[PDB]
Amino acid sequence: SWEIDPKDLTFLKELGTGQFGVVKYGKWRGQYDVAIKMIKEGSMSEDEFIEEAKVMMNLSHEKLVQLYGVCTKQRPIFIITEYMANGCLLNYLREMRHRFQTQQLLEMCKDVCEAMEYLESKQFLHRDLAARNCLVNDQGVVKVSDFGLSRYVLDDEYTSSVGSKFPVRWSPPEVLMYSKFSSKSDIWAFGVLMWEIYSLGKMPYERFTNSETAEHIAQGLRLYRPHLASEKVYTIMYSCWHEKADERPTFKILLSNILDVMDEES
Ligand SMILES: Cc1c(NC(=O)c2cc3c(s2)CCCC3)cccc1-c1cn(C)c(=O)c(Nc2ccc([C@@H]3C(=O)N(C)CCN3C)cc2)n1
Repeated sequence: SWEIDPKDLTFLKELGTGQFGVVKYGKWRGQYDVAIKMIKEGSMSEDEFIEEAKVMMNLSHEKLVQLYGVCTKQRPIFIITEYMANGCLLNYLREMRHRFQTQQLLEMCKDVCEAMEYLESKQFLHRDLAARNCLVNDQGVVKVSDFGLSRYVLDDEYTSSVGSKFPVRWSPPEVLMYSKFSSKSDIWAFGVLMWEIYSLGKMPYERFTNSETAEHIAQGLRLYRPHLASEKVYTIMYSCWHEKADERPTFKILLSNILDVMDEES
């Protein structure tokens, strides 16, 4: 059930490169748009991923990027997914021509929060939630991408907490200090993602290094209010950054808060 025949794929366009190498746009059976991860040799724990892919095929939500299947008979292996025409959310936010209204920004947060609440309901962590790992479709709907795949990355610079590619600026103190990953580390990251959205893709803690960020957030320093965020919106993102993990909200609570602010500020 999980296995796509790669001969059914027509490759049409380069979409760029990620942690596992090249990603392409194409058609499945000459008709249906797909994206194809071509998994670079040595980049992935492949056997483990493949066993997990069986489970990930059951995860389905309108705001999650849909896994269609995998090609695992030949190397490089392929991950086939839903295609998102407007690319990654970070680059989308950075294009100032969009001149987003604040209601549109809050809708982007809601899109992500819905996906994350779904994943929360299935006891499934993202582990690398950030604007760079969200995608945007042709209707401007934001969807969460590459949830769970951090587990199969073989690159020590990505995996190590002091590595060059580790998401230090999206991580809570307990992740950076003790590697305590939980629903609440995703909550922290989501707060940072809200900040990214309202900051139109600025780097979190843009004047600090990763090392300086780690020490500052351990001392209780936080990100502060983006110009485009109302006090009510800022309260929601800030609530994700409680020092004590158990005092952070759930995604269900965040979703209710976002919906309330939509009713109050629209
Ligand atoms: C998800 C993705 C990545 N990222 C990854 O593969 C990984 C991230 C992580 C991994 S692997 C493991 C650990 C966790 C983090 C890289 C390149 C393209 C796409 C990608 C995928 N899909 C499913 C798309 O629909 C898509 N769309 C897209 C991309 C670019 C453009 C377009 C373009 O063609 N170029 C060349 C530049 C930007 N632009 C907007 C348009 C659509 N991109």
